[PDB]
Amino acid sequence: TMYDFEYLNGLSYTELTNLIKNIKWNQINGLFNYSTGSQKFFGDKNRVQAIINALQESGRTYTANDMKGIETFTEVLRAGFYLGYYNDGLSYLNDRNFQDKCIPAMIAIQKNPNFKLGTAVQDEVITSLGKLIGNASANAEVVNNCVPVLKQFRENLNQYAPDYVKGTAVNELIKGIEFDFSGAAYEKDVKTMPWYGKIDPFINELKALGLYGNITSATEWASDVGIYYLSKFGLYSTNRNDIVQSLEKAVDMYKYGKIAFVAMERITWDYDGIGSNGKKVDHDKFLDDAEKHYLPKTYTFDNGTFIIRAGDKVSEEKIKRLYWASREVKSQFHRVVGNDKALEVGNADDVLTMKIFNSPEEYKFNTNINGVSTDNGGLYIEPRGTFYTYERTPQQSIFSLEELFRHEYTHYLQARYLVDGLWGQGPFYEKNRLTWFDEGTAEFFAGSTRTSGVLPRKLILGYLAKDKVDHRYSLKKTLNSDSDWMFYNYGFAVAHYLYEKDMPTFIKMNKAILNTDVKSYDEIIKKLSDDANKNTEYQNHIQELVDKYQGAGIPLVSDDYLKDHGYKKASEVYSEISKAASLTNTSVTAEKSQYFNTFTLRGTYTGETSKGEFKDWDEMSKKLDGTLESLAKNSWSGYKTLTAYFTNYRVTSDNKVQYDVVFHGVLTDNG
Ligand SMILES: [Zn+2]
Repeated sequence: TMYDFEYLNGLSYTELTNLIKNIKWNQINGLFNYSTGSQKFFGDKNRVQAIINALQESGRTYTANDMKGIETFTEVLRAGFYLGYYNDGLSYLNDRNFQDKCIPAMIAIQKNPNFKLGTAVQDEVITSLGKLIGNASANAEVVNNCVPVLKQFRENLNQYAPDYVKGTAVNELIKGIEFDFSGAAYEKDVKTMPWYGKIDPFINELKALGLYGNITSATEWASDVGIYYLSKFGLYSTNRNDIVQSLEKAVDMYKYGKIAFVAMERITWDYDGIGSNGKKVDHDKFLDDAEKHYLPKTYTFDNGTFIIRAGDKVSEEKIKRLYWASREVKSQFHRVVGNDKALEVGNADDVLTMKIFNSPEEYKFNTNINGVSTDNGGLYIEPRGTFYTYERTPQQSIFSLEELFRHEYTHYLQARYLVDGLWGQGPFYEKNRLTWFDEGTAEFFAGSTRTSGVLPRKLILGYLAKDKVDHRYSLKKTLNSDSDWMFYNYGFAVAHYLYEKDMPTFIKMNKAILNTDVKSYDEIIKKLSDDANKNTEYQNHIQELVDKYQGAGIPLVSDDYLKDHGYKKASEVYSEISKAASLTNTSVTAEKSQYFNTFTLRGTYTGETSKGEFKDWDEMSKKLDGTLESLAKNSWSGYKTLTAYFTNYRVTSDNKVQYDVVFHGVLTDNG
């Protein structure tokens, strides 16, 4: 049955308390709602005093099987103070002096032999006590009587901590006592409190729990709680340095684990950053030492402009592969975008740092060290010109380290060579514009190859294999985002669609973004979205992409890249390349890397009379890719390392096609 609130007002306290004793809390209508009916109930100081006295007698008697309705009693009194906080009508409940009337009721539960945690009743009894203290008030004597529970919980930690019920019980108990105390001395001097200096046994009880040391995956949080609340309750111990010393030991115990960071946060936030010795601890040096631990190895490429700081367990082979993959993705990008001059002088992206943790587990600490999101596969922060990720097994993620490195590398390129101004800030963000584009063209460009342009990724086509009816975004629906997870895959679908079926629009888009021509880009999104035929054209493309899944591949860096190629005179490679790609006025720079040397060769290609920018682009591609493939037929193994692109399209006074052409490959001739 359900009991109403207007009813209870018309009862004796004797019948009311025995009624509350039998019922569960949820049966009462609008118990936390403020009404004209709930006012009269809590308005009677005698009514609530009865409920407390009933709780005190109920606390003196309760057993392992019999609740004695303590759960219900607590929640009712809790509802009172809740309403007494938000409403001027029940202001006497808000007063701390009246809340002290609950203390003998709490003590009754504590002095009862059934105060230990064991049965489902005893577990939720401690739960309801802690939840009450938060809303009511406690004193030193109430606090110190919790010690038999925390000692018991610590003594059988390995069994209890993994249990939700037993765990939550102890947590809520401490969480609640801290809650009351922290509000009780809100801006008052913490030494003026009646508990200050007497809480030693409870404060020392948190030490033992927090400094348990021999912890496992299932019990870390419990010791974590211990340390966090040791700091927060350590503000009520006369010996200040005793507490800080204990926190410092917690750092040293689990050095570079979760609790270590918590303990350090506790010293800087609660104790001003002054250690037990009396001098300021170096928070920055700790974070720096923490990073060096997880990222011990360093790999440097392109004259120290491409640095990978990686975990001790990520293969050198992978490092090398990731370097070469960046070159594959880069060249495709500059081809499509038609620019390779970085947009701004002396930015942080002048040197790209890539930090790769050993595992998702080890990746989580990145948030503590570098203060960036970790609820992701990877993350590029443009103002730092740094992007973070982790090595992964196939079972941890469907995307490999190279694949995600490639998606992220695209963002580096986008921010550097395409979108003028900082990433996320600028005209192209004042309104929602490039959300589909940034993620879309990223997944797309991650499909870069050496000689085949950009190719679909099997796993992305994998995603597209799902119910056709709705779900499949409209062209207009992709162009305009707040939506669901599939946005990256249909955003890609738009990018590939344009790349394969309508390159002019795709080039015009990129040029607009490059020239920061907001009115142009918007006109393009307009024409695409207002066109029903263009959507039908797009809807068909998705089907072709789905159809390609069977014989699709995952474009990755070839093993040929890793082969020891052998010496070839540097002059020979340049001449042979210059001749092959028909380049005039050529320069070349060389650059030292960790495992090898490399050359970037620039030049001007000038062909025959133009067929129009977009036919020209299409031909140039076929031309240049062919030059890369034919060069690879030469007996020098190092020709398979070549990547090439073309930028800055124009035509001469005689309509002859003109591009700037760039070549990049391995160099085995020294100096
Ligand atoms: Zn992305």
